[PDB]
Amino acid sequence: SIDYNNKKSIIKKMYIFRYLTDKQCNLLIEAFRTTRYEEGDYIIQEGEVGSRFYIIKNGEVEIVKNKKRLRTLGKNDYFGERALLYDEPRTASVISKVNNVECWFVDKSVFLQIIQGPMLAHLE
Repeated sequence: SIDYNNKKSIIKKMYIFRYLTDKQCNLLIEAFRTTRYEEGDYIIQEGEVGSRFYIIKNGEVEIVKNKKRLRTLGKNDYFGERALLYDEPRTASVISKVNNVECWFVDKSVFLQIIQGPMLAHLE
């Protein structure tokens, strides 16, 4: 309940999901799962092909390129959205800034199956 309503509230108001149907959105909310990181963990590694999208539940992360911090993201911020449409190398790294970081994430595998929904044929 609480975790569902939590990510529901965030997901539903996000720009990048504004075209989803309520049916799609519900599948999507249920598809997100929590993942935990400790201080200094690489959440995303620059140069790898991205396949996940992340929303910060607890904590902070930093976006890093060429060992330089580009910015800090905190609770309810999100990152990695291009991976949900494009198959391309990550342009930067994302590093867990503190212990006990928690993100909701979804893989493009799951997301695309959901976006595909309206293309699936009815019997009648």
